[PDB]
Amino acid sequence: TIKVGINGFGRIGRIVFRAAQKRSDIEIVAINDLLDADYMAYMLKYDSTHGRFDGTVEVKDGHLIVNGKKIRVTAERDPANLKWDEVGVDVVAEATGLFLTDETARKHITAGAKKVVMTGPSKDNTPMFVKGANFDKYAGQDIVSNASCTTNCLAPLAKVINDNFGIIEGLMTTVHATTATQKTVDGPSHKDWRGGRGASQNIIPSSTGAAKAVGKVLPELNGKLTGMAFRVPTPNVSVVDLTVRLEKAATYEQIKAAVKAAAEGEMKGVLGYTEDDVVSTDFNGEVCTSVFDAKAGIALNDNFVKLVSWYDNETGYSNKVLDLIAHISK
Amino acid sequence: TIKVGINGFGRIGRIVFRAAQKRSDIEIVAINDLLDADYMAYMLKYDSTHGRFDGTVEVKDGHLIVNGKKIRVTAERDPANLKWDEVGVDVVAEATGLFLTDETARKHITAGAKKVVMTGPSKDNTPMFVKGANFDKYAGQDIVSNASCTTNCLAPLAKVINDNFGIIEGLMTTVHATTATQKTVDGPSHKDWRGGRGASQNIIPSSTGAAKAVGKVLPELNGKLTGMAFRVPTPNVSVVDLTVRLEKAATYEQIKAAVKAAAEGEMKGVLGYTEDDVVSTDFNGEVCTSVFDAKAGIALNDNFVKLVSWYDNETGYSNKVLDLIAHISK
Amino acid sequence: TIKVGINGFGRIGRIVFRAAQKRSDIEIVAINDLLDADYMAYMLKYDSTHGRFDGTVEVKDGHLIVNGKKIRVTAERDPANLKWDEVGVDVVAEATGLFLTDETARKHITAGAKKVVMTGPSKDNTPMFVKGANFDKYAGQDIVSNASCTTNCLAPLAKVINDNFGIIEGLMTTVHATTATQKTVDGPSHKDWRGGRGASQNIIPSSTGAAKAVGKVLPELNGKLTGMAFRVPTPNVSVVDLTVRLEKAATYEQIKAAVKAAAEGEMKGVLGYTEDDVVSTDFNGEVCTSVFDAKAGIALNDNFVKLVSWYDNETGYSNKVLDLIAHISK
Amino acid sequence: TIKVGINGFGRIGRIVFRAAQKRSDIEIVAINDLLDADYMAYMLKYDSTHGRFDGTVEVKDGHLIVNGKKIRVTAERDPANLKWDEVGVDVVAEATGLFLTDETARKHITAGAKKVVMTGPSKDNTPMFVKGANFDKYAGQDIVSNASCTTNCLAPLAKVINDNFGIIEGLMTTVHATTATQKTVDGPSHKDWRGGRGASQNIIPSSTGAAKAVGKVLPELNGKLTGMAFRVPTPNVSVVDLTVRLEKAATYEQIKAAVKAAAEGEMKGVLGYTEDDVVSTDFNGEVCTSVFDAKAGIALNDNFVKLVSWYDNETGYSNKVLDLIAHISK
Ligand SMILES: NC(=O)c1ccc[n+]([C@@H]2O[C@H](COP(=O)([O-])OP(=O)(O)OC[C@H]3O[C@@H](n4cnc5c(N)ncnc54)[C@H](O)[C@@H]3O)[C@@H](O)[C@H]2O)c1
Ligand SMILES: NC(=O)c1ccc[n+]([C@@H]2O[C@H](COP(=O)([O-])OP(=O)(O)OC[C@H]3O[C@@H](n4cnc5c(N)ncnc54)[C@H](O)[C@@H]3O)[C@@H](O)[C@H]2O)c1
Ligand SMILES: NC(=O)c1ccc[n+]([C@@H]2O[C@H](COP(=O)([O-])OP(=O)(O)OC[C@H]3O[C@@H](n4cnc5c(N)ncnc54)[C@H](O)[C@@H]3O)[C@@H](O)[C@H]2O)c1
Ligand SMILES: NC(=O)c1ccc[n+]([C@@H]2O[C@H](COP(=O)([O-])OP(=O)(O)OC[C@H]3O[C@@H](n4cnc5c(N)ncnc54)[C@H](O)[C@@H]3O)[C@@H](O)[C@H]2O)c1
Repeated sequence: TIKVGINGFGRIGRIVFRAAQKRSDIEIVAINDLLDADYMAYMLKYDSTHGRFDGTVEVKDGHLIVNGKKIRVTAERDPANLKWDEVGVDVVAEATGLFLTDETARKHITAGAKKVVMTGPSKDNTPMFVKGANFDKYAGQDIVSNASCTTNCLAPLAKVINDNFGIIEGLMTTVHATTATQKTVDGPSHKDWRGGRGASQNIIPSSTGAAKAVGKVLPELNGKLTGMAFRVPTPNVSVVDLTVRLEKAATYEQIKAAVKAAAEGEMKGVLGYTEDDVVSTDFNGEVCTSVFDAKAGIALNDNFVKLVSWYDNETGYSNKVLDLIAHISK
Repeated sequence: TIKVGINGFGRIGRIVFRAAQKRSDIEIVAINDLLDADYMAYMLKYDSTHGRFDGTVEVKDGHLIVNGKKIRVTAERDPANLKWDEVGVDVVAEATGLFLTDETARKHITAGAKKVVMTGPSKDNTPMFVKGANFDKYAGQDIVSNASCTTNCLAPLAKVINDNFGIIEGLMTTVHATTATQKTVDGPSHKDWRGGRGASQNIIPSSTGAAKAVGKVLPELNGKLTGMAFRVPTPNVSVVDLTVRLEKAATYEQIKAAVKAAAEGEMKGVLGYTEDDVVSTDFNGEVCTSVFDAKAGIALNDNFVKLVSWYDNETGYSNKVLDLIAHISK
Repeated sequence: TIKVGINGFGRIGRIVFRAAQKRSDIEIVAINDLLDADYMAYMLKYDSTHGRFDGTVEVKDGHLIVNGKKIRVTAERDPANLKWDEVGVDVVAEATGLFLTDETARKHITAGAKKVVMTGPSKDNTPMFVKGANFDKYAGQDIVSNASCTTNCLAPLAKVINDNFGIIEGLMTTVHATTATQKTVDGPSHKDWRGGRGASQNIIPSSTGAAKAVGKVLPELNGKLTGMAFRVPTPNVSVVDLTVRLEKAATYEQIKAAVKAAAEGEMKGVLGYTEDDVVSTDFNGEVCTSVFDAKAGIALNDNFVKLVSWYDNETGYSNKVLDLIAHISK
Repeated sequence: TIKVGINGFGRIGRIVFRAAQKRSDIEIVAINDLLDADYMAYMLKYDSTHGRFDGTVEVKDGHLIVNGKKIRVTAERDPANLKWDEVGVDVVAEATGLFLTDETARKHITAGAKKVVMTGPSKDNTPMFVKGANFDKYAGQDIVSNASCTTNCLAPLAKVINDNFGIIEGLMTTVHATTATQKTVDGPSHKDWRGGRGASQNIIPSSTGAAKAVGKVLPELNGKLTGMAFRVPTPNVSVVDLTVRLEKAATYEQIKAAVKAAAEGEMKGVLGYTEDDVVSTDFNGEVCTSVFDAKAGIALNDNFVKLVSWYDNETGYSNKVLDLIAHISK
């Protein structure tokens, strides 16, 4: 049993919590956000996207009792005041989206935690890991990042394609679901003007470093990929549209065979494969971080192809956050 | 020319600004928010709901030049530091949604303004006015409130019905468009748990004092009305569903005749009337604050009827804010 | 087990099929629609609203094999040519929405079925039964109707209120989710002009006979209720807003006490009760046909109140279709 | 003036009608569809996407009177029985989407019309013309096609890029608004299974021949482009995402310079250029068929870039249908 403490009970914090209930090796013993225990119990119980929590949630004496287990609840705005050691926290899932550098996240280690896993791309040199891409390179570091949802989708796919055919260069577009940082109606978003426009009314272009980041987890692809994003009016589930130029010519059939083989072997549980007429909602709740859509992709010729891969930006990522926690715990 | 200064360039501040361009008696000479002049120019220029601004917008030396006219731009968080007198501001349209009491709004008068019009229901005893209901009671007060969008819809209708048939009692439901206070995905809303749930995914019940407030503008209806609201996934335009018990029996035809007559006489420009098969988008940009939908209403009997009335929560209200400004300016 | 055959594998037909899987007493043995087995398998497997089918579905020799059981598949456009004889069908869930009269629905009896349950309100005098309102009135009829989803929500609530406090008169509004009947963009809808307007962009007023239909399942309420609907931009789950005038004075606390009592007693499984800050998505998958929202309702006085009740228009109703099938087969 | 007759008063037929009102050279004198004059008047008057018709529309003796001009109204399901002779129709805007071949469309010539413009891509070899790409190639043909909305967006852009830097190969994706073809809720769509899934709930992968179709209006690009689409939850306005490999090295600044030059010169009115932080709604009502988004695009290197261009799939295209009508009538 690895004892985890969650900082930031948001979309990711809550989905990591629900995913943890199905794992015997990991156990959440404390949660911090800036909310009351009864309000947190409410956000755990009901979810517009994923449905009602299956289990019991009761608030007793300012703490949560979920399925019998007692969970310490705090509302400390500063991580240094979390006292993770009081509850015996081994690893902390840093999910606020505010402490993405070694110095801010290190506060949890000062507070008594042993290791920290950021649930977003680090903003400094903190190493990023993506399952299926470079977990094996982990060298015992105490602060680590699980990268972004888009990088978790792109990397495993990019790896299989490169290994078999060699990527000369590629450009990616992610059609992404609306997130907590957007607005309901045209509002202020000083650092992202487009991002402040009404989410339900618009297709909103957005820049993203998720493609370039693949170079950090798969060094051999460094400098060969980049891309952008379009935010669209759906509440969850996104898709990667990767246009790549191949070194070795490969028919679309050969590409499908390579992906399927990896989906069934080395990357089972990370990379998925499908030939069904799927749409985004079909992946709501999906745990695989990259699901190759065989019928959506199209090849101009044997060396220039467009590949499509689905990912539940909330669920797949959250499950891999747990995987990384177990991994770094040996 | 009445010189107006806008505090809070939000949905209401921006729509009041655009409506003012079509009025010769009123002129905006200054705007305050917590944004840069170039960002404000951007929010003025493009609107997801109402389209591009028709006119020229240029940012010169930290100020706006709209259709030739220079408009002072400030970003003072505290109203007491606005120096409205420097630009000769007569009336201020208080549109931040934060200064709804005499003492907070009075800061604008300290800052050099002569009168203040709140664009929301006052939270204290500041008098509320609704065009078609009680503008004639205005007695020279310096701080005034234009009430809420729902009250502006309900009051003129309630008045005509009461005058002709006498309201014994009534309960109102407003199916309302999503607003800036809601969330894109399930998030924190400590003072309104339902209001924090994903806006595009849900029908969200909400309490509202808009019905009871009709009693403040039409004292004779005090204690006879109340209601609630359902927030739905549309970006603009709302509708009042009023269930009333009548003193004098009246056929639905008689009710239509009374409303139409008022729409064409005493309440022209405030109360509208229609017999078309309309839907919400048909009122996007509507200036009348209450548009009676003759075909949507239904009568159980001559003394118990359900009446339906549309209102563009942004445009109708903004236009009446301007009307009140002119009214109080004599 | 009762062998059931489904005619019309649409939204209701499909949800009835899923619900039946969780019942030991009912068993679906044949399905009819105008689609190939492969397409039917795909529609069962994937659902945008309810998620992926919980089980295995294969196609073998033009027939479905769901969870190992063979299910005869057909494409007869005429009920008479269905041969329910062969497959041993006892009751038919008539879900096409085309045969809502004895004349047409009786073709299933001709075709070998013993009884028929229409999944919509009968257009002739075929008796309608609503669980919680009049199942006890069933008198051996071979063709019955399960009324509509809205009536299934309103009846159980209206009975509890009437029985305890006496409903003098009431007017209802249902804020309803979008249905297959609507258009994605402004299109032709000859029968109902408002209904052809873009579903996602509008609040669309609509007529409904659901309130009057209550008078047929609860005669004591005949002529005392009527209402209308507002179709809004959500994919599933609706809510009734009932404004009633009470004979016996009752405080909101007493109304709550009565409803809660019925929910835990005589109407267990039909009428639910909640005091949480729920929103529409919290009922997606809900089995009870009427879930009373304690906190959403509001009373003007002891004899005039607004009551709010939720219902998953697809799931609750479908489970009740199965309940009626069990009932008329006792 | 050119007297035009419209066949198919759908989205395109209606928007072509509105656009024609703003043109002195074209004049609509007759409309045909399978709807009554009253219903047609209602559909013209109210539009969920484009607002209320700017003018007067009356029905008199089963015919429309728009802005004082009489417009013959008909309901012939067969083109041959249209008698365009009587009304003096020169060109027919064939917008039903049913007659996309010479064989079928020629019935209008039989019926008295001089020429025909199909508002969709021809299914046979009827030549296609795209303003900005090959209008200059028109050689007197009496039946021509205006291609599709997507091709109208892609062609002008592809020509400017190819002419200046040489396109070796390209792969495109169009993130497209919802169309009348889609379903509001999971429904039957035999031809395209993904297309029957709930439009509002999903990102739906789709095929498109628009990229290949570029090869027919710009032969030099035949076999060098192909692509796909993603249908998303918005009512109007789409965007092409073009990933191309350049023969001649060009920096993004040089690509911008070339596009801006074409927008202000040879392609004025067809191809637009912008550097603002625009989103989809900013193009609702846009006349240019391809608006280059300078800031959204991204280059990996001097020979591999992603270009982004916006288009109001209804308005731009409709204005171009009028341009082609003017062109083939010179
Ligand atoms: N939403 C996704 O699809 C997704 C996927 C992968 C990674 N992420 C990343 O994970 C992080 C969280 O994103 P989210 O979508 O879950 O956001 P969110 O806004 O839903 O969650 C943020 C939570 O942190 C809480 N919080 C804010 N300040 C806090 C503080 N000082 N101390 C403790 N708690 C605080 C908030 O109250 C909130 O509940 C971000 O880095 C985001 O980029 C998001
Ligand atoms: N949206 C509607 O339909 C509607 C209709 C009628 C009345 N109202 C009311 O009007 C008010 C504004 O609502 P809105 O929807 O326009 O909101 P909004 O959030 O769109 O506008 C608020 C604006 O005020 C600015 N602001 C915040 N703090 C400020 C400060 N201290 N100083 C200056 N500017 C500041 C914000 O940056 C923002 O641009 C509220 O009282 C609201 O209830 C809204
Ligand atoms: N969906 C709801 O919210 C709801 C709730 C309660 C009752 N109902 C009722 O259920 C019935 C169907 O509604 P729905 O929502 O399932 O609609 P739907 O359009 O999804 O289902 C209709 C199905 O019937 C099939 N069909 C059509 N003609 C057929 C024929 N001649 N023979 C066999 N199959 C045929 C169609 O292929 C389609 O799959 C209606 O009476 C409706 O009023 C719907
Ligand atoms: N809407 C877009 O985004 C778009 C863009 C470019 C091209 N188009 C094309 O325009 C054509 C129509 O598309 P739409 O979007 O206008 O669809 P739509 O369904 O809105 O319009 C079709 C219209 O044709 C009418 N109609 C059907 N049969 C008829 C008949 N036999 N005789 C007369 N009228 C008949 C229908 O009543 C309907 O009003 C198609 O070829 C489509 O590909 C559409």
